Amino acid sequence: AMATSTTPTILPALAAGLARGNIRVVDLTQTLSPSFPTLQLPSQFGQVQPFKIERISHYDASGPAWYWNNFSCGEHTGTHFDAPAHWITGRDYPGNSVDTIAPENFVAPAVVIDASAQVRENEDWLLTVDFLQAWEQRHGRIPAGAWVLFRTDWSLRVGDAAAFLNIREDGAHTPGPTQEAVEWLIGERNVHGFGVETINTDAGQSYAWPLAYPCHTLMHGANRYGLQCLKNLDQLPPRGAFILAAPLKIEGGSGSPLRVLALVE
Amino acid sequence: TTPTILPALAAGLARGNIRVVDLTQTLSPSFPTLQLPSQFGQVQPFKIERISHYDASGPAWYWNNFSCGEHTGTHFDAPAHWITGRDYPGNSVDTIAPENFVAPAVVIDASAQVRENEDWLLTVDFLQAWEQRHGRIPAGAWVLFRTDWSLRVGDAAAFLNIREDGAHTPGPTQEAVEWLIGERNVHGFGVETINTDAGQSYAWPLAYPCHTLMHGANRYGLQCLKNLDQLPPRGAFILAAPLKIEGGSGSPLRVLALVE
Ligand SMILES: [Mn+2]
Ligand SMILES: [Mn+2]
Repeated sequence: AMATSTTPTILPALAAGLARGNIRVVDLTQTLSPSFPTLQLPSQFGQVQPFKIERISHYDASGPAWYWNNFSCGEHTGTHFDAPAHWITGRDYPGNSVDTIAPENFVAPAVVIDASAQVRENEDWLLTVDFLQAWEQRHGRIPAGAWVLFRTDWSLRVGDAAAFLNIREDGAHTPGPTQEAVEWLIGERNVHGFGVETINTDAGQSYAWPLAYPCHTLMHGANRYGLQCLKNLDQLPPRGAFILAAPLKIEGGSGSPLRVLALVE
Repeated sequence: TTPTILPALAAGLARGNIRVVDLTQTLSPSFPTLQLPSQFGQVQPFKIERISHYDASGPAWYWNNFSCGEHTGTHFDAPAHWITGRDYPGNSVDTIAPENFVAPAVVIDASAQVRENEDWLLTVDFLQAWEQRHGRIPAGAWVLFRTDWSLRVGDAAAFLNIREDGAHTPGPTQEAVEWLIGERNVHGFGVETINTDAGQSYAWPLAYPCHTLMHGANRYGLQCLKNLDQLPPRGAFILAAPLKIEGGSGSPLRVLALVE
């Protein structure tokens, strides 16, 4: 529902659409809580803090008319955003941290790739170029400047931290893209970024590939972005959704937790 | 079926017809921290520590840990934050209907007045005069109070502006708050200061009318905004989604504004 000029303004129409219910708002964010799975690296590396929250007052002696908390966590805690500075191949880009990235990049279209049935039968399942090209045969070309949201239904494991991280003696076993798929998405489709439901955009076992963690290496290496621990991807269409993903303005931040929202029309 | 608005929005952003404005202050240890009388619980200042920096602690990556409060820097005030809004359903940042995280805004410029009086008060007459000039304030819209107070951010003492008789920062009167809520049905109130209420309103017989009445009416607040000088009087669209902190009374957030 828009105006009657050849090239009108969109924001009035947008506001009215959201109010009417023509455009819905979907929450793709997990809840920040002390029970949320915390990533653990081998002991030789520095570790991220888990989410901790402590009450300051609760309408009581400490604060008779108000209630509020202090909290602590890591940049890469829960539903969060990966800036290019996070990886060594993206260290030297000008606007590569969450406080310097051009604000325009915090809003973008998205496509959703559903592989939940495949991951249900293989926790190490790999997203391939062949699979992506078959997707386009059904839903059309992946548009340049769009998020690629990898739906795996992995978010349903959030109640079980052991199941969510899914770690064995040889590391984490989680699904992810092949190097060729990452190269194709960047070079042939010029995507905005890569979004997952897991605690890693890369496949867990890709630490041992010739080029370790290809998604982190190549996406950040090409000044692109990442999203992690997304949920409710099953409520999104294959294409047409619009993502609101603005990270905290942390000085020199390599990433931050954020409230990821999807607009659906 | 066939969408019409969202493709136009994406296209407009890509072509440059629609601009994105960052209304957010940078989170850093040097940013002014809210301070209360010593008998009350205090909010933690923003601190940050490196985990690794492409070194032995993490050969190919860089990342930090950090700690702060829900009410640090540019942040979002939820109705559960105040005792009058504690009983509303969906009153915390994890339970508020997500539809409330996007809303239009009006921008009321009082920079000229505040520059001559640090304790300047937003009154009903000023708002009604504003409407005669820029139209009626629409229901469900943010009321963004421009004071250019954000320019004081480099000086913590000047930003908080506390003297022996409390803080001296601009804000609305009780009548103004009641009017905006009861007669216009606004979405919430947003300011460039660390307080949506006037600093001296702590001593008013009805202390902190904005916090008390706005949250008491299941409405919201934004603190420590900036770049309000780049927004039109009306027509701006605000993106303000708070962190999904479990039972959170608020959170820091990235506040954006779409302008065309
Ligand atoms: Mn991350
Ligand atoms: Mn606050």
